[PDB]
Amino acid sequence: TGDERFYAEHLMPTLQGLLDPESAHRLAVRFTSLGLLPRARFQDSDMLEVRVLGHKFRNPVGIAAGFDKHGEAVDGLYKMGFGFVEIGSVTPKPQEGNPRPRVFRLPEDQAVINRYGFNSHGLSVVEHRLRARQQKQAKLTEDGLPLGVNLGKNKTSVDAAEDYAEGVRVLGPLADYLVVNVSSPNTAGLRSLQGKAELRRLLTKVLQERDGLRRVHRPAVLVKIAPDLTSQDKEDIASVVKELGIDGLIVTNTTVSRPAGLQGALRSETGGLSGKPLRDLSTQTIREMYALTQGRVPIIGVGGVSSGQDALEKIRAGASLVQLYTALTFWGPPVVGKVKRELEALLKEQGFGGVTDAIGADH
Ligand SMILES: N#Cc1c(Oc2ccc(F)c(NC(=O)Cc3cccc(C(F)(F)F)c3)c2)ccc2nc(NC(=O)C3CC3)sc12
Ligand SMILES: Cc1cc2nc3c(=O)[nH]c(=O)nc-3n(C[C@H](O)[C@H](O)[C@H](O)COP(=O)(O)O)c2cc1C
Ligand SMILES: O=C(O)c1cc(=O)[nH]c(=O)[nH]1
Repeated sequence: TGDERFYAEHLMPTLQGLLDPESAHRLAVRFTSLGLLPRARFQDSDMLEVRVLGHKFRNPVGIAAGFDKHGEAVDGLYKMGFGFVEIGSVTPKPQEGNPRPRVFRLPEDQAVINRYGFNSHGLSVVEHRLRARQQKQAKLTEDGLPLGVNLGKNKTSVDAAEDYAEGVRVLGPLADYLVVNVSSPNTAGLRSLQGKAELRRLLTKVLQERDGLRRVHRPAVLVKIAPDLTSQDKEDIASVVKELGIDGLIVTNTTVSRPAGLQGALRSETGGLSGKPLRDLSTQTIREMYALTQGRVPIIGVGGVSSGQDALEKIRAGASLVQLYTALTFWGPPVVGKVKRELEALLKEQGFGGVTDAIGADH
């Protein structure tokens, strides 16, 4: 907590204090690619290991899509101590994304509103960049560090499906799992791909392009869903997942809600709210979706995580894996070691074989 406290109290406040929220994120990425980051002196205890989507996850804590959108800072993230990395979302053709401002700090509610709108260097590039490190990722994967690739759609793309397929084509080989981003609040009518008829059509075309690749190339296909769903929405996504045999789910993306009693002086700003106020929704949606999948669909639980307890709660409500992002903004890179550390604790304390032995215990 010594190094953790110092980042939380000083190094980060003075940074996020110094720069606008975006420039801060841009620097964090670049510093991570350059390797200007501290060495996490935490060897993962055999406990935290998890197997799912047919892979070995040394630890269940991973980075969420949106930090390394273009896949520049892959190694840095692993050294940070993440058990698995998820880059993206990536778009077929490269695009500016919405204009700045587009990242806002809510210091007071330990949260963040973002409306990036899928800024991406495009598949054509990110390919070259993953192809370049093709071989080290291989070793990293079979050593227990898998790489996920989050797929998106261009602003002015009429059929998202043709967009994604093109994603599964280009980056599916170099991926150990693909996320179908269907949950971004910051792109035109994207959330309408969570609809039964439009979701089934989408994932059928994605899997058609997927099940059209060399077996060794074949990545796990997952779907990222928003925390803001009707009682109906959830059920239909559950159905269409199982119905199609989708390898797993991510739960959740950012919320367009603004939970009553946000102190953030920027809470009115348009976009997806990450961090603390999302924690509850995310877990309630990870739970509800487990019951609906009958626990038979691997859920990666993301949203609000910044502690060992935070993570556990997701794991216990169906989370086969966990992810965090917004935390970093406030806790710095040391938050990764911190969650893992405080997890081992609240596992042993409640008497659990490892992590697998707590996956959906709340059920
Ligand atoms: N993680 C993180 C993170 C962050 O910290 C980083 C990130 C990568 C690094 F490599 C280091 N390295 C060091 O600290 C070590 C060091 C090296 C050289 C000099 C010094 C010193 F200056 F101390 F001398 C110290 C620190 C900073 C801003 C930031 N913004 C975020 N997200 C958002 O803004 C919103 C989008 C959500 S995450 C984030
Ligand atoms: C600035 C920012 C950019 C993001 N970009 C993406 C993205 O491109 N694709 C995606 O699937 N999720 C994106 N997310 C959502 C995160 O991956 C995650 O689902 C969400 O932030 C909740 O996790 P957290 O509260 O631990 O950050 C982004 C979040 C933030 C704050
Ligand atoms: O690109 C964005 O703005 C974005 C994408 C996504 O999936 N989630 C999010 O919160 N923002």
